[PDB]
Amino acid sequence: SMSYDIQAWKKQCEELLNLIFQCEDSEPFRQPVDLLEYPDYRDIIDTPMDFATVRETLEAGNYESPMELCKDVRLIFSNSKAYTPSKRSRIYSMSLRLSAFFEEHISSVLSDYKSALRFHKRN
Ligand SMILES: CC(C)Cc1nc(C#N)c(N)o1
Repeated sequence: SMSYDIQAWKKQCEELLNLIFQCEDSEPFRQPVDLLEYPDYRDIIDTPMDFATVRETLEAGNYESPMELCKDVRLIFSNSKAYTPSKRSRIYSMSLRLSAFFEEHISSVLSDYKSALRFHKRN
């Protein structure tokens, strides 16, 4: 049961998203971009993504693994680099800080999940 629990990642990701929502650096990324108030957003960005959407996808049970959740979170940050590419921008700096924060904390979630998969496959 608890060692190598292949479902433990879900609550760990719920907790990491709570930390992200607390971060002042997440303010621009908490909700979808208003496509009326930024009419050129979709001219640039193919697939919008934001932390409320990630949080709801997880709650609905629509991620099969923490790697699928990580892919959507990384899309938030690649979308930000595409839409706000200037390294002079304070929004660029916020995006980089929050991405480093997410990458640090998701690392062990992924590592542990993959170790658990390997153990159950072996046995
Ligand atoms: C976060 C975007 C949806 C909109 C947006 N406002 C700014 C500013 N200021 C920027 N770099 O990008």
